Amino acid sequence: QTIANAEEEKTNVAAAEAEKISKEATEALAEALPALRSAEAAVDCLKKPHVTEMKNLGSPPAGVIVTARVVLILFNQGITLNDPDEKVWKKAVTFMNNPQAFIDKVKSFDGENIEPNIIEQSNKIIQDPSKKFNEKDMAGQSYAASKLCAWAVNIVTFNKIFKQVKPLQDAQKQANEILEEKKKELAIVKQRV
Repeated sequence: QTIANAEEEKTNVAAAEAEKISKEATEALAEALPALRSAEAAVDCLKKPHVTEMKNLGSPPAGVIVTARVVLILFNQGITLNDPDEKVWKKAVTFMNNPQAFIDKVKSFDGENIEPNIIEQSNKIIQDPSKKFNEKDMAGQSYAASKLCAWAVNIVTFNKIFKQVKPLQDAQKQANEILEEKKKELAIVKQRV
């Protein structure tokens, strides 16, 4: 009885520690949802107007044919950043040729992480100090653009966060499951004692 009592105490302490780790992980999880939600709220920035410009723009400003890269990139339409501008722009029109079509895609196309090759190429540009693309520095260029990129930036930050939350949720769920199992065991041995 005294051995089983000592065993029951050790399992009760281990369960209490697991429950504290579980609480810290749920707090980290609760920071990592505002994470997603913040970005998700900042994902509808792009609208049915701003695209129908880009279609009709026909001619090009310089910085808008950087927005037109990330765009193709994320949608995984190939060609990367090696091909010239002018031929990149004839690839960022064909999409928009139906505005309602496009906005349709953007809401759906979300997926979760989409593709881990792409996000490098898109991260490259954003992580380049040169060629602007902050989203303000865009505006000045061809306004619309400012919206398109703002989203495109807000998507990247999402992906980056949606790689933080996945691990954090996984670590949370494991810690929760162990804490519950340890508590049930602790309850049973306490009853036996």
